[PDB]
Amino acid sequence: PTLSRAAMEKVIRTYYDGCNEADEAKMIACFVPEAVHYFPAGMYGGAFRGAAQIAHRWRTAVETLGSYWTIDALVIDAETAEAAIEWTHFKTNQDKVLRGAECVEFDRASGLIREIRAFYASPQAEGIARLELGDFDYAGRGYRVTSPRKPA
Amino acid sequence: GMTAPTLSRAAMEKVIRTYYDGCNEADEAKMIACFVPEAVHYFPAGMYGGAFRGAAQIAHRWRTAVETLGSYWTIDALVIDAETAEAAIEWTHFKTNQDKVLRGAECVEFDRASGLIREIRAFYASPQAEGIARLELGDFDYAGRGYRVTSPRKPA
Ligand SMILES: [Cl-]
Ligand SMILES: [Cl-]
Ligand SMILES: [Cl-]
Ligand SMILES: [Cl-]
Repeated sequence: PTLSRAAMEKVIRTYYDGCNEADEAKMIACFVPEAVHYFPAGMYGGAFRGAAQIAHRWRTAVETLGSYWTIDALVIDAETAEAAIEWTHFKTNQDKVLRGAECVEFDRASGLIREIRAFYASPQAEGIARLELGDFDYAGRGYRVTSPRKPA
Repeated sequence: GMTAPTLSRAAMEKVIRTYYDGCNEADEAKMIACFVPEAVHYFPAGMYGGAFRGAAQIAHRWRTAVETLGSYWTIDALVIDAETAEAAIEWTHFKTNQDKVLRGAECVEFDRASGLIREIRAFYASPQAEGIARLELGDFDYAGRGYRVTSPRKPA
């Protein structure tokens, strides 16, 4: 089914408002129940599995870190039911700032978020052979895992 | 007055794919043709000494990467927004000759007046660097571009 750019924008903005408000019910309503949030490998212990887990993690972040998130850019593709968000995570209580971007997939039937894959404005970690999302099934999802180029 | 051109989704996709082709082909001319001359590529602070200023510089530096690292890039997801004339790309940078893989995502802005890329802002699937107060893009004028600089929870 069709999902408009405006409908996706509304879900995304409601979600980030829910984050900033530490309002779990509000956040949960923006996702299909089994939604998964992925992050760079070596973060949060791995993926957040389920809308309730995602919401609890963000509530905890606000309470512990004083987290506040801004939507700095929002790219929405109504043809593919996907979006990308450039964001800032202000860890207020620590006087720290983390910026990044994330890809968002919607479930067309419900018009809700089914997956988020986040990336950071953080330099490549030294000595790590594979810098990719933690717990993400790259091979099963059809991503290349080995370079197409013949090694020198 | 003026009317901002609406670029088609196909047009934006064509430029992006030509760009990535040019990257893999180490073809500076092909890459340069995908950008306005003054285009800037941003990266996480600490990477590549800062931003790449100008199409010719982006092209030269990726040509160097192919030659020295065996770099090969793939487009893993492509999100195109004809309302804003912007795109986002989930990508993989295979540093072939080092047997290393770096994945990430980037925001791409188009110049509507030419149909070419004016800016790329790239982010990585790399963990947060320890003890760095601000993890943000190198050389990017957050303040001047209207981005928040300090937490909205702090009175302003
Ligand atoms: Cl493969
Ligand atoms: Cl179109
Ligand atoms: Cl500010
Ligand atoms: Cl701050």
